[PDB]
Amino acid sequence: STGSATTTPIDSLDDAYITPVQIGTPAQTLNLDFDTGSSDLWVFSSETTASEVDGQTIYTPSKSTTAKLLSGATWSISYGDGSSSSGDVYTDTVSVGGLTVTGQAVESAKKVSSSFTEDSTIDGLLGLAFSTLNTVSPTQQKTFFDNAKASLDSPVFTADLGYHAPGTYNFGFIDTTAYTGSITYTAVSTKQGFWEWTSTGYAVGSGTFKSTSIDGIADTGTTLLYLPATVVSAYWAQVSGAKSSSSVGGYVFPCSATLPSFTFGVGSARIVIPGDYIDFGPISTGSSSCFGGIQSSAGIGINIFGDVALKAAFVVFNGATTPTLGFASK
Ligand SMILES: C[C@@H](C(=O)O)N(C)C(=O)OCc1ccccc1
Ligand code: NA
Repeated sequence: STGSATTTPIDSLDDAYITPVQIGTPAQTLNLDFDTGSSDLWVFSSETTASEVDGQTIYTPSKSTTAKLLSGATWSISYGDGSSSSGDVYTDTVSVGGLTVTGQAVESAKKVSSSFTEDSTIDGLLGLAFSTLNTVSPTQQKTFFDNAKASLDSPVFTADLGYHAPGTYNFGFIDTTAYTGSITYTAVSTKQGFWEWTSTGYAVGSGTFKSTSIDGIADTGTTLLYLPATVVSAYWAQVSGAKSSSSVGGYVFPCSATLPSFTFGVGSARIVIPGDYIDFGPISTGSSSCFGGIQSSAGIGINIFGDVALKAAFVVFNGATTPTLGFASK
């Protein structure tokens, strides 16, 4: 089997991407944030505290003929940005882009933090990291990908995120029309439960490539590119008037600037992030200070190849017995 679903930016900045997901019988379609940096599939629901719901579509298990309470199971998750959610668990039928899993754990939120409530466009998360990170207790649950894997034509999924445009998540096949040149594959460590890999270095604009190992995660659920302070300083030093602000919490720069590209290494290959991808617009409405898309990973404890980096590539998440990542230009 295979599946193929379109993923759409939630706003004009590509702050996140949403993908429609069918849950239950008859189908209830929710727009979920596919997150390769976490391992829970959780939704706004009929159980979510009413004051914490503001415009999201909810899953109502009592209206699904295939929903079953997973008796005694609870979940609670905290993300890198400080946001959180928790609740109880149902099993139900879940379909993505025509690929169906029966018996998927659907984590129903009883509580969500303010950042979720305030984002009316995201109805929940679908985690695509390794199932070792799933938070369900006392019986840990599998991700949608892990439950689908054995049925897929090939044990893979691909992320093809758009810049200010829709893109695609495919399951079970690699669309050879969706990228240019060849795919370069690189080793993955599952020791922390992430799609963790080592980039071979970077370049700023038309500058020389610096060969250096950068260990980080491929995380579709993180907006920006978080790299070591040395690398980030070298990037922003090429933009006149750019500076790290604490008041803002990151590098800002003149909205009048033209940003340089940023290149990262995948083995001997190179992925180029155009400068425009690094512009996250005014810090506040009407400001002439703009927020940068490359930021320091200092204090976060890991480097994160978030959407800024991933959207410049066709990315293959290879869940074979020894997982790997692949990257192609597009
Ligand atoms: C041969 C290798 C390399 O860069 O040395 N290469 C081109 C390559 O794609 O390696 C992919 C891979 C990594 C880990 C386990 C299996 C496969
Ligand atoms: Na922000």
